[PDB]
Amino acid sequence: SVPSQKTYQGSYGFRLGFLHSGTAKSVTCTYSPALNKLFCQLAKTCPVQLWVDSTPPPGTRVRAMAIYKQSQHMTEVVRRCPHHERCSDSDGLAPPQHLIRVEGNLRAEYLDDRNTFRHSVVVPCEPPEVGSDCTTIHYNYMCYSSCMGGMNRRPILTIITLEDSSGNLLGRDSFEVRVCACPGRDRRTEEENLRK
Ligand SMILES: CCCSc1cc(C(=O)O)c(O)c(I)c1-n1cccc1
Ligand SMILES: [Zn+2]
Repeated sequence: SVPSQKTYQGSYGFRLGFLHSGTAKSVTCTYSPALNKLFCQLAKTCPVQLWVDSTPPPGTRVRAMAIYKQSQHMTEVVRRCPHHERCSDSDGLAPPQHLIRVEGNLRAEYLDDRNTFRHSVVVPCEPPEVGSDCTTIHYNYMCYSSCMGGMNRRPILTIITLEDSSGNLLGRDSFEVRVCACPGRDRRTEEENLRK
């Protein structure tokens, strides 16, 4: 099967937000609204904002999962490549096979789905800190888009779901991801291609 990617704000008005990091050669993570695409370096912090119109109940959680964007690959589980799954870069919580990690949250849970074999990482929802209007999760992507035997140059989407305590769907958003050495240059190139 294939997870849904349909945007769904739901009862709480759930949606993502991204910082405006620019496209300088030194940028490590940058988001293109025109492409709905995040460009990031390997294993670097990717801040993703969560926004709601109203407060969800205690026990609500936020899950992240990657799928291949192209239909002919969408049934294949997105996983780390044969090199990176063996490079012993564990943080003590993420299984070495998982592409997406959450940084700096000891309550993150990593799921290997018993039926679909897909990987995901889920955290409890926490309200914004005093003085802030949104909550930020820091993700890391642990393989390059180009990794042979893994993503192998195939584009991926990240699907972010807001879920109740049973795992039922409350909201959904998504974005394409390219993990690459020079995200600023690649964002500029792809935005230019889109304009042309
Ligand atoms: C379940 C505990 C509360 S979760 C929550 C509350 C508020 C709020 O304003 O009260 C908010 O703005 C956000 I963004 C979140 N939130 C955190 C992750 C996803 C949504
Ligand atoms: Zn890899």
